[PDB]
Amino acid sequence: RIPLVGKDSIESKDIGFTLIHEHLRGFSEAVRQQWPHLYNEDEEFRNAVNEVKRAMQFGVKTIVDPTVMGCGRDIRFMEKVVKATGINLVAGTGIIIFIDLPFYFLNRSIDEIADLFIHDIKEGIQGTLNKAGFVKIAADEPGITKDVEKVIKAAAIANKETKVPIITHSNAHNNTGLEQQRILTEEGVDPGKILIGHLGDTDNIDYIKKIADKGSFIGLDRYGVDKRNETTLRLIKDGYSDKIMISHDYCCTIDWSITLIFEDTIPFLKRNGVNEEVIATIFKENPKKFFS
Amino acid sequence: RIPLVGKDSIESKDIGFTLIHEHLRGFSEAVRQQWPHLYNEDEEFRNAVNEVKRAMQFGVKTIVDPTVMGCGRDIRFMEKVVKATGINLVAGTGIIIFIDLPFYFLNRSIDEIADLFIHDIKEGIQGTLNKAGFVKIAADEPGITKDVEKVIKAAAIANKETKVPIITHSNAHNNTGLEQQRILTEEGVDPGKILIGHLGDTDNIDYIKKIADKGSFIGLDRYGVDKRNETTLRLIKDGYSDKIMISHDYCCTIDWSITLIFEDTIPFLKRNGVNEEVIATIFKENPKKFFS
Ligand SMILES: [Co+2]
Ligand SMILES: [Co+2]
Ligand SMILES: [Fe+3]
Ligand SMILES: [Fe+3]
Repeated sequence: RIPLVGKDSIESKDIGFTLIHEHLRGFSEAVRQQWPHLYNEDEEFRNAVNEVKRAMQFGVKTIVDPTVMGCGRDIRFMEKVVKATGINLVAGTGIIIFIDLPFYFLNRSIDEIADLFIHDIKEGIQGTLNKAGFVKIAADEPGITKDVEKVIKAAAIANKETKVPIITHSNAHNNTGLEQQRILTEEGVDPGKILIGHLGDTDNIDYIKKIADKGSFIGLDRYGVDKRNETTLRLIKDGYSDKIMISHDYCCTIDWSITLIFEDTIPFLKRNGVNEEVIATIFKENPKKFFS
Repeated sequence: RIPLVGKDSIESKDIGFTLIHEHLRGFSEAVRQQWPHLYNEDEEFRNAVNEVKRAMQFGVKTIVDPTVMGCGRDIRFMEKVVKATGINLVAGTGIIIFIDLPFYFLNRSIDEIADLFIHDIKEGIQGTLNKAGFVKIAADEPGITKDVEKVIKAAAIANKETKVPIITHSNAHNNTGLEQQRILTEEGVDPGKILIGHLGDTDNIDYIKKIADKGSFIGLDRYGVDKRNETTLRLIKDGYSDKIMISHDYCCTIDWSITLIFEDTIPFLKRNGVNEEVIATIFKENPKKFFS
């Protein structure tokens, strides 16, 4: 019941070891359209294929790629990467903005925004039959602006209609993650269908625990570390493994490796007493629940 | 010495009757990339061809199209319109933003922004040999923000290196047009190489005259009218014809006709005592000077 790029859909129970937040490529759509001389698609493709192959060599079965509007989602690029690797790849829909929406959205309703996400979930992405399996939204240093709130409310409509989960970008040093969770739950989204991202950027463990205690997954998803690993280990030590999702990604708005989790983070956890049942919770059971 | 889409360049003295600010098409790059189902390129092409043909039937020889980053500039679409009509079309470079730049520009210098404009002027647009003949920039209700100022300063660098003129979008109800003119002239741009646009939206004639008196062209370029025609006529009556540029465009950020000037504005002017020497000043001599 999870759509996959270039493949038939799969049951959530079969997702296996999952990297929940990794971008194959990211760019600003208007800059790439206007100044293509700044970009090399062939290098981007080779890098993405190599990274996915490296992840598969460490046992990754599924990658969730939350590149959406604002970060250059390209479903045809994603399909080429799948053809070259055989990875299960989950694409999403959504909008990443920090202040205002593009000019297109002037005088358009929240429902019209939600209809875009629902189109991608139910019909397909960018004129293909590859469907979106989650909604991605953001807020950062400017906080919850008028347009940021519109996108959050549209994500809630899409989740209520289609049941796909919601992944967020937040700024770990303000309350944007807590606000995203509150607005979405007030609109009727199940808290366990939300992943509040980019929380590994803060050592304020009480803030992180507050979000998890309210029922949502917490994205310790900036790996690339000790303070992050310390915070991660402390959160694990304190019993929060069933809310933790771990990734590297580095933010797609930035126009390190996808296996640094295997070379740095997981070893560090293991040598500090984290057993293999916790690793399986974080990388298999938590994504299965999120997508269930 | 003016580059033309799909043609050899022309001397500025041969530009003839010119429409200084008309968009063949406009859209938000990220929305079109992400949701192509919202758009019909074949309808857009038919509309653009018909509009250009209608303009040519009224004697227009050259159209300046200030669609740039933020409004969906597409040099290959423009070339198809030229092939279908034979119009002289001047394309530009630049960036239209009201608050912040796309994520690409985080931690990038003004010089790097200017290098993009200079690339389009000296090398070509979007991988073609069609070159940009002017720079287009904007500011609106948020005023001169940090990123808006960066783009203005980059435009000044591009003009100083290449001598192409600068067209602006401004908000007629604040001082953004006056501020654009001041910042550009402080950076060494000749005032007569600047067109401050969207001033037809205000009846504050003293503000408009202040900009013209400082040496820049004033864009009475929102046609589509009486109050605009009244303001235009009053400005003509007061001796400002040699600073007036007239167009319709309607702003490209809006994702009426290009001949409404011939069906409404020019007739109205003529029947109110405006002779044919003024019409020639506004539509032939002023563009020739601007591009000289
Ligand atoms: Co992010
Ligand atoms: Co405008
Ligand atoms: Fe990300
Ligand atoms: Fe315009």
